[PDB]
Parts: sequence; C-alpha cells; structure tokens
Amino acid sequence: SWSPESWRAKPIQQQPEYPDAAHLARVEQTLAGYPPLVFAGEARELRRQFAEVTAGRAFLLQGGDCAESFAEFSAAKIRDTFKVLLQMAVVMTFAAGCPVVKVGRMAGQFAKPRSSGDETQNGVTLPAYRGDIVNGIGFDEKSRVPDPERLLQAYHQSTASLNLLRAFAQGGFADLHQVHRWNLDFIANSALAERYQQLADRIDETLAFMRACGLDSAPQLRETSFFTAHEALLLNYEEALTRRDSLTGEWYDCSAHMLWIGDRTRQIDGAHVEMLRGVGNPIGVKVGPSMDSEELIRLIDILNPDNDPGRLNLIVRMGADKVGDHLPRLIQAIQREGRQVLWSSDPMHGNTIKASSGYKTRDFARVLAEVRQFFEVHQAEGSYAGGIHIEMTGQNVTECIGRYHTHCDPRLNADQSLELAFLIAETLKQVRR
Amino acid sequence: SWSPESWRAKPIQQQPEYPDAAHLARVEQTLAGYPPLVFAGEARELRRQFAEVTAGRAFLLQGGDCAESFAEFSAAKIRDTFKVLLQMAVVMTFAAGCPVVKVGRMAGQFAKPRSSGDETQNGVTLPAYRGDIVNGIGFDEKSRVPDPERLLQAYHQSTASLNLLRAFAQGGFADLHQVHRWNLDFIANSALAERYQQLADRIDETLAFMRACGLDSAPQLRETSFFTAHEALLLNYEEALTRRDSLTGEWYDCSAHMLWIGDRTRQIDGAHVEMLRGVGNPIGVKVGPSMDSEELIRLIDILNPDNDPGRLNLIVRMGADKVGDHLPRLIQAIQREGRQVLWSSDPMHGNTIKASSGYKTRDFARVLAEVRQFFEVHQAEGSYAGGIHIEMTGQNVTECIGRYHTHCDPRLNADQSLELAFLIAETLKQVRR
Amino acid sequence: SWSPESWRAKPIQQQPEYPDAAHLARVEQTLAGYPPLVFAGEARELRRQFAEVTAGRAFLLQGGDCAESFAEFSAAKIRDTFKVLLQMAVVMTFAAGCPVVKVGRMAGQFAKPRSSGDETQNGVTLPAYRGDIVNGIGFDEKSRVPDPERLLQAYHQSTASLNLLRAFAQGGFADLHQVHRWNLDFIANSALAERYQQLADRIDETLAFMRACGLDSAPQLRETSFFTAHEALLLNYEEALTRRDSLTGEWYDCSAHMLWIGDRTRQIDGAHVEMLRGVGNPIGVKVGPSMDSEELIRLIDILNPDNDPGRLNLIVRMGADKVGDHLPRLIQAIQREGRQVLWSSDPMHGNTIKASSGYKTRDFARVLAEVRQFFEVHQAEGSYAGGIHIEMTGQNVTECIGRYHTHCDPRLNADQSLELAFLIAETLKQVRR
Amino acid sequence: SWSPESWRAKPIQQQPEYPDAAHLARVEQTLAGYPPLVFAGEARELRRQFAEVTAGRAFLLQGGDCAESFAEFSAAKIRDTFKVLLQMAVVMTFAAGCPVVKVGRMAGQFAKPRSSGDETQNGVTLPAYRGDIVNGIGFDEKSRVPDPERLLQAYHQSTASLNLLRAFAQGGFADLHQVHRWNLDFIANSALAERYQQLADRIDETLAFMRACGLDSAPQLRETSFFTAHEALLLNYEEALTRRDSLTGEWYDCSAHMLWIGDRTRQIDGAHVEMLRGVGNPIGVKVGPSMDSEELIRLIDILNPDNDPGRLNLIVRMGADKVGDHLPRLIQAIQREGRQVLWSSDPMHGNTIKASSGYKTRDFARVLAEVRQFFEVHQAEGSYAGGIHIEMTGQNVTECIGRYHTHCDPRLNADQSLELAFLIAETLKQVRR
Ligand SMILES: [Cl-]
Ligand SMILES: [Cl-]
Ligand SMILES: [Cl-]
Ligand SMILES: [Cl-]
Ligand SMILES: [Cl-]
Ligand SMILES: [Cl-]
Ligand SMILES: [Cl-]
Ligand SMILES: [Cl-]
Ligand SMILES: [Co+2]
Ligand SMILES: [Co+2]
Ligand SMILES: [Co+2]
Ligand SMILES: [Co+2]
Repeated sequence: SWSPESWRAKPIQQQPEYPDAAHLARVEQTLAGYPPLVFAGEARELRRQFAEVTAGRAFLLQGGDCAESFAEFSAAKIRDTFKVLLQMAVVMTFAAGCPVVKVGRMAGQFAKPRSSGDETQNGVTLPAYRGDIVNGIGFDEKSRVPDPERLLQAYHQSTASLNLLRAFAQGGFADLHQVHRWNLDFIANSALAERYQQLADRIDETLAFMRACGLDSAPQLRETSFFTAHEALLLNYEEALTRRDSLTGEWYDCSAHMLWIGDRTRQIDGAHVEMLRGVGNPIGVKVGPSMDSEELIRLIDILNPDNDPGRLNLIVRMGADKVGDHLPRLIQAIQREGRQVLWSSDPMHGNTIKASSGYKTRDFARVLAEVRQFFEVHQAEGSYAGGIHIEMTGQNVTECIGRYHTHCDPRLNADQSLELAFLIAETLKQVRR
Repeated sequence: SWSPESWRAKPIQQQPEYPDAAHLARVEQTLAGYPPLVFAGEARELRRQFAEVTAGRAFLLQGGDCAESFAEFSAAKIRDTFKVLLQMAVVMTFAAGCPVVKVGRMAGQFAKPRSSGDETQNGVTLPAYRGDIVNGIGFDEKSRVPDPERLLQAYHQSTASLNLLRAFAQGGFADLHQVHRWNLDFIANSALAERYQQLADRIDETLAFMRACGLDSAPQLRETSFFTAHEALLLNYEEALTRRDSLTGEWYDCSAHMLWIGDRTRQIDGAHVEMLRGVGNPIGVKVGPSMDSEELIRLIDILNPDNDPGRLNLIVRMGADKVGDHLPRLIQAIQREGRQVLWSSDPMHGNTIKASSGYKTRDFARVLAEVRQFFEVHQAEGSYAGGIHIEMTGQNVTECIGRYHTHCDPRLNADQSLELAFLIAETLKQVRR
Repeated sequence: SWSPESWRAKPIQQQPEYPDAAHLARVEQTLAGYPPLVFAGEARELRRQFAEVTAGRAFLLQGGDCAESFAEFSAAKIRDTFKVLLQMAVVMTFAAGCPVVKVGRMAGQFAKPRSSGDETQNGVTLPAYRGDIVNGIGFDEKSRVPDPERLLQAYHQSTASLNLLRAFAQGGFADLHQVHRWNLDFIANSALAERYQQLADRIDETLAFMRACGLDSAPQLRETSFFTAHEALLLNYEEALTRRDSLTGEWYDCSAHMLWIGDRTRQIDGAHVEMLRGVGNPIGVKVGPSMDSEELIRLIDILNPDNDPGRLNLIVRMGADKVGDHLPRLIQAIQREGRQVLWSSDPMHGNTIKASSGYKTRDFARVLAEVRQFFEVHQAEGSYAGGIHIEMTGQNVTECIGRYHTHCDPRLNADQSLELAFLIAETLKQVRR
Repeated sequence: SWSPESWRAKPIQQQPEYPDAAHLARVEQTLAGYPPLVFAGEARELRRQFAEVTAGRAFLLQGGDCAESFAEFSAAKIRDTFKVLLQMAVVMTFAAGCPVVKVGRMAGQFAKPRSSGDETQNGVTLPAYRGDIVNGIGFDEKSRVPDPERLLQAYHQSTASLNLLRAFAQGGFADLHQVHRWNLDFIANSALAERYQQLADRIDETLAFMRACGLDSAPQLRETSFFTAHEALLLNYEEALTRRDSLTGEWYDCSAHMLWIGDRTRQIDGAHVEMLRGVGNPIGVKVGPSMDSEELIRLIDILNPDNDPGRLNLIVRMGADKVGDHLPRLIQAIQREGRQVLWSSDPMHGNTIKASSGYKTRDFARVLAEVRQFFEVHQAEGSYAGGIHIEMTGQNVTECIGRYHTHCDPRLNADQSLELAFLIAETLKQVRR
C-alpha cells in the first residue's frame, strides 16, 4: 500500500538537512492547502499523448531550464523559452507530418541533484547549493542553510509561470499564423534563420490553402497543448502538491503534469521510486551508463506493473561515445519482455565535461552525435526513437561550444535548438517515409 | 410581366425549323413532366459563390465541351474532363490561396449557334447542323431535318452525365488525397507533368500537416462543389426545364445551374434576353468585339435591374489583337455606373480562324496572349479579372496549335489546360500579394 | 472464377422470354456503354457504414417503392418519398442517439418477381407483368411481350431519379434546418404530426445551441448520405451496368450501391447467387419462412467467404405469426458459426394476404407486430436488430389497412412510416440505454 | 498624454495611507518585474466578445466574490465558484440559444471601497479594513496599518487562482459532457436541482445527436473561454501590472482581462478614470442612483472617445425601487447620442440594507425584482439588456434572505444563482423569440 508519505520510510539520496524540523513541517503544510499547479484530467491527457508517441504515431519534445532561479523570473524569459519550443515543434510537425507532444521543463524545475553534499572554498566548508527551492547560490552560511520558506517561493514562481504559459498556449500566442514571430531576434542571419523563414512561408501557404478550402476557423490552428515537467527530487514539495482526483479518488502529483526520477536517485528500494510508484501521472526515469538490463526490468516492474503504454518515459543519457555500446542491450531486454516504453534521448547530461576547476563544458557537436546515434540504434533494433529531452534558453547567449558553467550545466541556445529540430525533423521524415 | 413562354413573343435568332409543330409540342411536354437537372437552392448557392468572385475573394473556372454529342457519351470522357477541371482548380487554389468556383460546360451543352442557317455541298443545300439536340452532323436530309425527339435524348444524356459528376464530386473522387490520380496519363513527360507532381507533393505535405494538427476528418477535404452551365440557345428545351421553386415560388431554369447568352443571340429586344431576364439562376452573356458600352449598360439594366453581385457573369471574348482596344471602355462604363459584374475571359471564340476550306484553327499562343492581356487590362483599370471560360478535353488529342475543326471549334487538351492554370495561378498570386 | 456473365451458365428463375435474342443483345450492349449509376468508391463507403450497423453502432433504414413505374416519374414523387425517409431517419437518429444509414429502394427497383409465369383472364393467357423494365401492366399481347428497349427506359428513369436524389441530399434539401418542411401535408392533424413537430422544435433548439457554441458551419448538418438499392432480378440489366473499379480492378455492379436477392431467386446453385457472389457491392438476401439454418450457412459461405461485417444484409420477412417460431434457430446458427451479418426486418412481404380475387391486403397492425417481434427475438438471443426494410410512399393514399393491390403490394403511407419510426426509435433507445 | 502613472497627478478617493513611502515603492517595483496575469491578445478577444453582446448577439455573465481573502484560498472554493458559473452559462446558452461571455470576479478582486476611512469600536479609532491586499480584517493596529507586502500576497494568490481556472476551463473540467457534475451537492432536492437535471439530460441528448451526426470531436465542446475582472481600486497594484503589448506597443492593464470603476471612485476628474482612460482593456463603470445623464455622457467621452462597441460596460446598480425611475433617462441620452455601450445589471449593490448595528442584509426577492425591472426597462426603450453582474459563492451557506454581513456584502448561493439563471434564460428566450 502506498500513500503520499510512504517515501519517508525508504532510504533516500540528495535530501538537504534542514535546521528546524517543525518549521519545515509548518511550511509543507501551508503548501498542502495551496491550489494545485495542474488538474488530474490534464495528466491523463498527457498519458494519452504519451501512448501515441510510444506506438510510433507522435514524437515527444521536452525542453526548458537546467534549473529555474528566483533571480530570473520574468515574463520575457518564460516567453522566449516558449518561443523556442514552438519553433522546434512546428519544424518537426511540418517537415515530418508528425504530431509533437510539447512538455516544458518549466514551472517547477528548481531543485538540483549534486555529486557532493558539500563544497569547500579556501578552508571553509558549507552545504552544497541544491537549487533555489532549497537554498541560495552564494557561498555563505545564511545562503546555504536550507530554508523551508523557499518551498513557497518556488510554488509562487511556478503558478505565475504556468499561468502565463497556459495563456500563451491557449489565448493566441501559439496560433499558427504567428509562426514568424516565434523566431527570436538572435537567429538573425544564419542560413538557419533562413531555413526557418522558408518553412514558415510554406506554413503560411498551407493556411491560405485551408482558408481557401473553408477551414479558416479551426480551434486547432489557434491554440496548442502544453504540459510541464520536472525532476521530482525534493519529495517534501511533491508530497504537499499531491492530491486526490475527485472523480476517481486516485492520487496525482499535481506540482506538474509529468515527473521524472534522476540518474542518482533511481534506487529501486529508494524513496523517489516509492513516491512516483503510486501516482497517476505520466512519469520518466533518467537512464545513464550505469544501468544494466536486469535493474531496468525491475525498475519497470515497479513503475509500470500494468505495462501501460502511456505511463513511462525512459530518458536515455549515455554520452556520445557510450550510447552505441550501452543502449541496444537495454532495448533488447525491453523488446524480449514485451514492455511498452517511450524512449527519449537526453543528449546533454552524459556529455558534460567537468575540469578540476569545477568549470563545466558541453560541445554541441557531441550533443548532435549522441542524438544521431540514438536514432541509429533504434533504427537497428526495430524500435521507436520517441523523444528528445534538452536544456535550452531563449536568452542571447552561447553556453555550449560548437551559473550555467558551475552549479548548472550549459543550455542550448536558440540557434542550436533549431539546428537540432531540423535534424530531428529529417530523421523522422526518413523513419516515416 | 414574364413567364416561361414570353420569349415566344419576341424576335429570335438561331432557331431551327421543325417540320411538325404538333410533334414538337408533344415532346416539349413530355419533357415538362421530367425531373429537373438541378434544384433551385443549388442555383442560389452558385449565386452566392459568384458574389465572392465579383468582390475579388474567389475566381471562376468554367470549362468543358464545345458541344457534347450522342456519339461520345461515356463515363471515361466525363471523368477525364472532370479530372482536368480538378487539376486546374487545385493548382489555382493552392498557388494563389484563392477559392475557385467550378462550373462545367457539361450535362446540357449540346446546341450550336451558326454563322449560316444552311450549308451547301456540291449543289445540294440542307439545313445547317445545330448540335445533336436538334439534328445530326451527317450531310443528308434525314440527319438534317430537325427532330424534336432529340430534345429527350439530350435530356437523358444530361441526367446520366450530371448524376455521374455529382457522384465523383461528393463520393470521394474529388477528395484532395486523390490529387495525383487527377493527372491524366497524357501529361506524362513534360516539365509540366512534373511541375504538377511537385505541387501535388506539397499538397500531400499540407494534408499530412493537418492530420498531424488533428484535422484529418474535415468533409471539405473529401468533397467539392461542382456546377453545370450551358448556352441557353434552344429555348424550347430551357422552357420545359424551367420550374418554380417550391419554397419561394420563383422561376428557375433547372436544365443547369448557370445559363448564358451567346454573342449572336444577345439582342436586347430578343427572345434569349427575354427568357433569362425572368429566371433566378446566375447567368452570363458573351461579350464580343461588336459590343459598345451603351448597349452593354442597357443589357445590364435588363438582366440585373437590382445590381446584385451574384447575378451576372460577363464573358469577354475579343481576340488577342482586340482585347486591348475594346475592353477598357467597357470596364470604365461599368465602373462609372457602379455596376456589379463578374468579368471572365473566353480567350477562345474570338481567336478562331476559319479558312475558305471551312477548316477552323486556334493557335494556343494567341489564347495565352488574350488571357494575359485580359489580366493586364483589369490591372490597369482598377477592376477584377474574375474568371476563365474555356473549351477543353481530357481526351489525348491536340486540336489547337502551339468535328472539332469544322462544325465545332478546337478544344484545349490537358497539357494546355494545365499550362493555362499555372499561368493563371501566378497572376492571381501577384494580384493578391 | 467469376465474370459478369458467368450467371448465364446457371439454372435460373423468374427470367422473361424475349422474342428476339439478337435485338436483346443489341440493347444490353448499348447499355454496357452508358455511364454507371454509381461510382465504386461509394459502394465501399456503404460497406463501411454497414459494418457499423453490424457491430451495433448504427441502424439501417431502407425504404422506397414496391416497383417504380414509367407512368409515375415525377420530381414530386421522388421528392416526397425522400422526405419520408428524412423524417424517419431524423426521428430515429435524435430520439436514439444512433447514426442511421439511409438506403432508398429507388432509381432502379423496376423488376418484379412473380408466383406464376403467366396470367389468365377470360380464356386468354399472356406472359405475366414482370415490371416496366420488362413489359407493361396492360392485359394485351403488345404490352406483355418482353420488350428489351425497356431496359434503356428504366436506365434513363434511374439516372434522372438518382441525379435529383443526389442533389436533394447534398445541395441543401436535407440540411437539418429544413427539418419541418420534411413533414408532408398529409400528416396534418394527428397527434402524430404533432409528435414530430415537437421533435423538430427540439432539433431547432439543438442547432441554436450549436451555433451558440460556435458550430454553425459544419457540413455535416447541411448534407447527408444517401444510397440506392434494388433487387438484382433482371441479370441482363445488372451485367451491363457491372464495371471494373479503375483503382482496384475489382468488379462492382454499378446499377446501384446495394443489391439484394429475392426469396424466390436465392437458390444456392442459381444464377442470382452466382452474379452477386463476385461483385464488390454490399448486398442482401431476402430470408423467408422456407429458409432453414443449413441452407442459410451455405448461402453465407458463398456470398461472404471472408466473413466481412460490411458485406451481407439478411432481410428477414417471416410474417407476424412466424417470426417467433423461425428466426431464433437462424440467429443461433449464425452465432454458433461466428458469422458477421447485418440483420434487418422486412415486415411486409410475409404479411400480404392474396384473396382468390387476386386482391392483396396488408394490415398495418400485423406489420408493427412483426417488427416488435423481430426486436424481441434479437433481445432474447443476444444479437443486434440492425435494420428495417419497408415499401412506402409520400403520396396521399392509404393502401395498408390499420396497381398496389394487384401486380404490386400495398405501401406504407407517410403517417404509417412515421409511427413506425417512432416505434423503432423508442426500442433503439431502450437497447442503448 | 497618458502614462501608467499619470493617475498620481489627479485627486483621488479611497486610497489607504501607508506608513513608509519608500517601502511601498520597493514593493511596487518588485511587482513591476513579475509576470502579468493575462496576455494582451486575450483582452482584445474579450473586447471582441463584448462587441457581440453590445450588438445583441450575446449576453454577459459576470460573477464571483465580493472580495477574495487570504484566509479562503483553496482549490475547492475556486472550483465551486467556477461550477456555479458554468451552470448558469449552460442554462442560459441552451434555453435561449445565446452565446454567453463568462467573466469571473476572481483572481484579483481583493480591494474594498468603504463609506468611511476609519472605524470606531469602544473609544478606539483605527484605519478601516480596505481588503486583504491593503490590510487585515482584525480590529487592532498591526492588522489595520496598511502593509505594502500584501500587494505581493494578493498577486501570488491571483496567479494561483487564475492558473487553476485556466486549467479547469481548457483542460476538460468545462467539457459539456461534465454538465451534471457542475451541480453542487447543495442544490440537492429542490424542484430546482431537478429543473437543471432535465436541462442537463437534454444537453446529453443534444451531444449524443451530434456524435450520431459525426461531430463528436469538436474542441468547442471540450473547452470554454473564461475571463477575469476586478474593480481597479488600488491604483498602485494596477500600475505595476500594466504592461505594453509587444505587438502593438499599446498599454494594457494585465492584472486582469477587464477592469471596472466603482460608484464612489468614478469622478470625471479623478485618478481612477485617468488610469483606465489609457489602457486597452475592455472596461466597466458602476452606474448608481447618483448618476445623471450629463455626467454619464461626459464619462463616456473620456472612456470611449472612439465609440467602440467592445470597450465599455455600464454596470447599473440602482436598487429595485429606483431602477424604474432612473434608468430610462440614462438609456435615452445614450440612444440620442448614438453611443455604443454594453448594459449590465448589478442587482446587488443598490439593494443592501445597513442597520445601525452595521449589519448588512440583502433580500433575494429584491434582487430578482431589480433584474426583472432592468429587463422591462430595456424592453420599453428599444435597447439591449446585455448583462448580469453578481456576487456569488459555491460554498454551502445562505447569506441573502429570501464577514459577508459586515465588511462585505452577502453573496448569492448556488440555489439562488441558478434560479436567477433560469429567470434570465426565459427572458432572453422571449427577447429573441
Ligand atoms: Cl528557526
Ligand atoms: Cl555538480
Ligand atoms: Cl412527322
Ligand atoms: Cl461556323
Ligand atoms: Cl423484333
Ligand atoms: Cl403475385
Ligand atoms: Cl517600515
Ligand atoms: Cl461599508
Ligand atoms: Co541540467
Ligand atoms: Co465552341
Ligand atoms: Co413489394
Ligand atoms: Co460587494
């Protein structure tokens, strides 16, 4: 039997040490009384869409922040990241004739797993930065001592963000007639800004053709579906935002539409797996180089006993050198046991380089290589490359080569997100041809 | 006051001399009791579409036979001519983002006007061939004496033809997924068969994009609208198929959706103008080089007193050398009097060459020249080039250079119809740009 | 192996004796060159709809003439019979929330099977009247000698009829906003004209609600689907109108969408079964009291080898006293052999009374009794009462008690057709509840 | 020239006195950097819908809290109030065939205007409670001293509320198939719970009929439009959430879709009118007994110079005894000057009784009387009764007879909201009949 708190009985990684247990309890509790970020019916809709992807009739586009922060909470940043998602989706949908399920790593992706539980600088040792939901980035005691009030600040930032995202998606910003205005200024001059300008003109032509045919009024051209997701890492936050569906009595984690378990917290006997095991959400698990096929099958027996094709997204993050060696054996076990999974590629988290400095780098070319290989590997085994899962930004920076080089990892910029979409689009077209 | 027979009181051109008045009366009368080819509501729908064209929001595609015959009455011929119309319409609709109203010169276009009321061959003089509805093409007394039973044979051929055309249009033949199968074999190798193959692939892409967006089920992609038209020349036939709309009590000529008056029978005080003056159909008038602006205005006062923009299609057939000289003055009068008309180009009937032999020729290049000039002239005067009106065939012949060289005029073949559509499509795109 | 003429090698019932074989051949042949009444894609659509009915997700409404005649060929009669079908369908569709497949016994139902191959009146013996497609109703040699020219007259009447029916169905007559105008004058005063007036007001309310919701423009409210059917009795006519689908190369009988075999011509080794065995149409077989379960299974092995749920409609005509005794054993065999069939009730042809006079009567109450029992019997066996199959008229007569009392059988009038629809509607609602 | 702060230069009512100007400035400013509650395109959509109502083609349903509080911030309360709105709208839309524009007094309606700037209890005098956005309800210094941090708490409650409302409206809660589940438990037994149960069954029938017709998939049956509104009273909050539309450069108050000015703050030369004068939102003005026709016209010259029919909602709150005397003269001036306005009835704020105690009462019967009279008055003058504007709750209380009896006014309960909707629905049906 499961309950929203049965995770507290399991061994657990990556949890911060709070100075005041009773204070923490009071905040968990204020938060239990706050409205949910999502409605359970919506999470069932995403499951429905997941089952399409899993059967080879759609593709999953998941993208957003490494880890959102309190210091960067603006409409502009939310809007520009959403623009990049719309761009990518429209490119894939059109070139490949393929529905694309849109999931933002947004409105709740605050917590960070870490290698080390603390950090040392010139003889001083303090608790590690675990994301703004837990503590602050600044190297000083007050910043680093976990503050449970941050749970609420993270909640508030999330309702503001999701509220605006919902409004963009339904209220006209995502209307296909706005296809041009989704290209960010940044993508000004490359051949790229121009490969998209043509695709966009085509879409204009498509829509002109439809009004000429008498289809100018379809709501499906004016709005789109948009879902949110984050790593369920801080189980305090998740529990508090876990609610029963009134219609079915079934528990959903209503902090977001989809939750996923990290590579460092996926212990079969651990708290994170216990938590997500009993919620009705569609969910994911990060699958890195350390996963063998036995563990994988056991993990699936726990997270998808009924072998439902809408339930479980396996997010493969191997590294461009390792994907070829490791993935196949994993696909083959799944095939052999007749399991229904959605396979996605996280081509970022297994390609980060951390130098003694503590400085992180990602070569964008490695990122493309892992993707290209993920598609190759699925081609060969007779299975479906279902999804992509990336960190990206609408901001005008270049973080990958080809706060985000230390505590966080480097995000794709808009140019890079687009080249990737074009690449994915061609491959998908070939798959379907 | 008007009635279905008030035309009989006017002077009249082009009517055959029947040997037995009472026999003719008996047939007119059997035919008055036969069901109508069209339903009055449909004719009102075409008016509606005509008013769109007239306001610059659609374009009229009218095409079919010179004059249908009893000897060529096959599903194959009807199907192939319809294919050519679908091709042309899809090209124009897509390249130009413009609804195209489809009217077939079909299911009733049997009667022929002639220069001369008789014909002489080696000292023998017989009544002229006026179409199979009246008499036969063969040079011999029995053939040439008007036979009123032919009124019925023409009716029967028309219900068979329209019935099949309706079935093609609504029952799946005109479904946009069939876009490739509308190219006739004939159009095998040119760059042309290939310019259309690409446009067709684009359309496939457009439709894939729409099912990816969730629009796979729209009835408007599965069926299309199709209307019929002929020259109301034989007023016996028209009268008999003229019926009252039960809903409104208003008279419609239900032999076809649209009727038109020829260049040789458009006398202001004549029978043809009297007939069409009192029916509710949308209608047309052939406007040739002999029309001045005064006569034109008077004609319009009679055929469209209420200045309704759905009522009246002016079908300009000037000749490629004369269109530039004559049309402008006509447009200007109309503009100056604030009349609502649909302007169309018949670029065929003013470009036929009849040599002493009696052999008729049309140079296709002249045909393109008159069209190109018709568009130019409208460009200059600030008015709308609304339509095209051609004779064409799906059969594998070449009759225009670039029975149909004697009694009839040479039709466009499929290749030629397509080049014309591409040309019209570019021009329309430019108009709208 | 099958061909359009392999029926000529089998023994055969109910065929007329023609005086001139070569004349007959010449007409079969003129007719082979005439366009088809329907397009093969349409017949595949009806199969599709049949498979819905068979699976319990729609209901079949088949209705029209006993046998059309040359003397009654008017738009008014076609229109009024169609009105009665629309009425019935709208009643069933709305009260029961059930799609209704509409099939007219129209545009080809000319031929009549007879008990006796001849008829005697005061010492004179002449060939029996077999419908106007074969010979005339008048008791005299010239009338009664089979005339193959009648094949063409029947064809011509059919294209005229179908052309008009297609126009009504698609061009606005069947638009749901016209729901009131479908009640015929006749149904003036009963409680009945009033039960329908209320249902119609409800429909108005439904449509107002939909335009208030923003659904005013759906093509599915403006037009409806309509199919034709007749007994394939005269195999000369059927063969000539049997054509290959260009797309698939498969033979379809294109005289009508659906064909059926009569109770007197369903010999397993006979010509009629041979003919329909090789066409792609959906088809039916009249199943009367003389059918046992063995014969039934054999018949199905022949007409639906692949056990396709769209293929075969079994039209049960038992008599109100016999339906209870005979039908169950037939259903049970089918169930036991896992066959897919569409079950329909013809509650007319097994309830006709023929007195020594030769005068035929049907008591309408018997008709309702057989239907009510057909539904009861399906209720009990766990199977689906799929359809109704009746003869009816929009004309203002009363032929059933509660030419059509001699050569033909008495048709339901409009009042009676409506009471039946209301009855069927309630029962269907109960089935689905 | 206007700017987001030009209101600060005008004289101003109802503003609280803050102890620390610089602290207040710091909070206004944190809030200026927070994302907006709504997107400007959405506000333009509401204008569009307002112009429909104004032209007599829709009706406005505005309903929600008197004044939201921090102590009642639960998903349950937001959900239940939304249920009551859906109920009311579905009743009106169906019975009357009339689109209903839905505006919630929600996600920002926190501030309260007051009669008196302070309050005295047993010799102690403190600043008056002005809503939780300003200060607390408790009678004590700390509560009553305006606290600018409350601006943020109100913002946070609003994004949480709107986010959930958006999710309900689009994500499946407002799907018309859920029509039954919108009736609150409360409305258990009356004839009323039953008048709605029948209307709901009808809707079920309507939808069954539409899937039978092939319309089961329309997005317009799955989701609905929902807008928010509040009195723009605290101009600090409004200014900070006033942003430029990126597309047009035009200023919108993005705290809500619609803003309105109270009866006590509508001074023509005042700050509130200055603020709303320069934003692009649709807006409203409370029109109470003190308004004459001169002032009204001047007010309209300021708030709708361009006389746009989407811009301005006049919310008439007269009292049931005064509506008859006062409204007509106001309508007549408007008619005479040819002004485009949306007329709505607030039948609550002019019917509150405040006894010496300070205890407020509303008799529900007075409320129905004012509405009924508002419709009568519009009937007589030839103008359109456009809207209703009420305070209501999904909670199981009875506050009107037939915190909310002191600081706030008594809200309609669910039973009462429904009786009102039924009443409005009948009247609207009669108007349209
Ligand atoms: Cl503490
Ligand atoms: Cl790290
Ligand atoms: Cl004669
Ligand atoms: Cl000539
Ligand atoms: Cl003979
Ligand atoms: Cl008989
Ligand atoms: Cl202070
Ligand atoms: Cl007060
Ligand atoms: Co990261
Ligand atoms: Co010609
Ligand atoms: Co019969
Ligand atoms: Co109030």
